[PDB]
Amino acid sequence: MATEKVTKDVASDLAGQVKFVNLDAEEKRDRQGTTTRIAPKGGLIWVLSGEVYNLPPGAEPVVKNGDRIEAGAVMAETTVKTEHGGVVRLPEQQDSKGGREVEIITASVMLDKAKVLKETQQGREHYIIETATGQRFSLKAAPGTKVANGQVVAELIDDRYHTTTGGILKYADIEVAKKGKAKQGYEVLKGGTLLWIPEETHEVNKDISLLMVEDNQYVEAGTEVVKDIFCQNSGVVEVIQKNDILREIIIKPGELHLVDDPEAARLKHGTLARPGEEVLPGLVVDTLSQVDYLEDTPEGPAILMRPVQEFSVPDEPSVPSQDSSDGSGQSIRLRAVQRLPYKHDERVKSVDGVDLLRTQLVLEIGSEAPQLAADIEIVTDEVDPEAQRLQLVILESLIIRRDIAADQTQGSTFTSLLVKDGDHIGPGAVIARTDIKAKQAGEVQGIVRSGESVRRILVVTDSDRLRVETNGAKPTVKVGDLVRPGDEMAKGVTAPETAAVMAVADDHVILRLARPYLVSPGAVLQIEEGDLVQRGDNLALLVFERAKTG
Repeated sequence: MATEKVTKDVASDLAGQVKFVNLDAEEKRDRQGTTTRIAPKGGLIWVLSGEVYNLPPGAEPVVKNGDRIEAGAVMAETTVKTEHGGVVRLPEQQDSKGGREVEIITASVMLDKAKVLKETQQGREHYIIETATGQRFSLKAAPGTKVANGQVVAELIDDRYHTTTGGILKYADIEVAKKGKAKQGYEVLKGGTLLWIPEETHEVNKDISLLMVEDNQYVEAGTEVVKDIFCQNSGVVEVIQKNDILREIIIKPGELHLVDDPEAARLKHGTLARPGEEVLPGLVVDTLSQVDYLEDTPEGPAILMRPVQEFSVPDEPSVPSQDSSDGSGQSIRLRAVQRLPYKHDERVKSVDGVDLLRTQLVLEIGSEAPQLAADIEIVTDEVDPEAQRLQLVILESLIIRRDIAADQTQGSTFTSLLVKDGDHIGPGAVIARTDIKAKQAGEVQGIVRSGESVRRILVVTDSDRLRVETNGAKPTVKVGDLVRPGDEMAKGVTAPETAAVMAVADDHVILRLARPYLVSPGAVLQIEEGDLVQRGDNLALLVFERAKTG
């Protein structure tokens, strides 16, 4: 063949309601084409003029068909509800692209009896939480920051577990959770004592010729073991070299007791000699010490008594008093945990001091919280006294768009807030109601008669109605008729414009303005009988066969 399939669509030139008059509407189903609204014979689509209002998706109409409404009346209202009801907080006038924000604290915990201060000292300002016990915690989250579940909030400022240099760490009755060190070490589960044997380890790579000390030579703090390396502590210098170059030098504090045949001693190089024990005949141990067999030291073979210091570790750390307002499936807590960053027999190579027990407050949420949550932490003022307190809150932020001025397709809007800044709200409660104002006064027509699908409302105004005066005649037109220009509706009176007469009396006839649209056969209807359309809305699309050059 030699033709081409074309489509021209028929858009309405006015807002109104769609009426089929003598228009067969067919629903055609094909094997793959499926459903298609067609006008098999073609016809007329009438648009009864009216001001059509698109409603927001939550709108519930407050007007029924036939009501007469003044201009600016509320045609429908929408409601904003709260999922997971809690205590409402109303934020500032943050014109975030116009919308107002409302937050709902669904759960909260606050450290009562603990005061937050801002220690301008220590370089730059830091938040410090002081408890009634006197403990000071450095706050590790600046105000207004979101905090995930399990995150460390504050860290105890604690010099009881700070060492002088590196060394060797062993446990005694302490049971830790074998967690990956991804969380800064191992959590303490059962308490006990932790034993620390100092040794100052220096990583070096210069050749052995750059040594100013002999192996296992006891040295004082001020001396320089290497020309560029000064030691920080007094002790025995252990020199590790494997390739004619120094690998590391270790300074081992202790008490040197001279011996012949150190291996012959009774307590072995398995160390850990309790006070009062005889490592060697005539040698008794004063304080808890570790045996260190040394041969080829200056002054001959010896055994070094490494002094081990102990740190007592409680099963649970001291927990600050906290008041929890938990609700709605969410349980919030600040759990106090003790973390050991070092393993139970690890050699901690260091020159300067080391901290080996970190006490931390850890966020604990998610008893039944879906997808966990995030705690926004704030520094608020306590109700009774004049101090500052720390609080962590899970909130639900809802946004109310401000309002809209009237446009062609929608009326003006007026939002109204039903809740105050300190109210205890329940689940599903209404916090805001939005009114959709009318543009012009008129009579409401054609609400979607189904429920929750009320998307458009038509209102006929004095720009869609016309009263035509029949003076002496009786009108020759009936209430159902569609008049065209020039048509005799009554004796000596003709229709001024296309419309449908809505009321017929003896003195007057009232007609609703309408526009017809011709539809060629086989056109695809884009609209259903009774649908409310705006200007430019597609009513149908006509399918043409056109000459195609080629």
